[PDB]
Amino acid sequence: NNKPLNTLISATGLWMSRTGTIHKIKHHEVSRSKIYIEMACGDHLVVNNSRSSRPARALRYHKYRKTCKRCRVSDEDLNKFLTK
RNA sequence: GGAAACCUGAUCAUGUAGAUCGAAUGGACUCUAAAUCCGUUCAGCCGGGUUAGAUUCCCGGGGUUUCCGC
Ligand SMILES: [Zn+2]
Repeated sequence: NNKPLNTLISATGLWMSRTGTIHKIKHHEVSRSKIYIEMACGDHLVVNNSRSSRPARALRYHKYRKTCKRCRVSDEDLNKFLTK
């Protein structure tokens, strides 16, 4: 709740993209105001460590459109995302 | 010094999962090419409020533009 994006990812261990797709985070590291994230499916992204970004809002949702196939998100992980 | 408008890839929009463009990446296709297409990924400048719920509304900071100032 109004927390930086690194806190939300570090808590859930998951990510939700602009399309509502859930990915499992394999690695993430902070540097200055930036975050470098590697998903289990292989994607690499670099985002701002903001309290107001779309990913920060999306992690604060209790909805999702689909899960990443290659990330193999478990029903347990999905449940832990739905029940923050 | 003060006032108003806007906000960081671009343009626009916006209290109830923003959109279009652009870029990165994989694939299809192709001649291991071009063109074309598809999948995946990328946002709210910062800090507090209000709210069931905030990029959106309020206050403050910062930046830009414009206007009014000894
Ligand atoms: Zn994934």
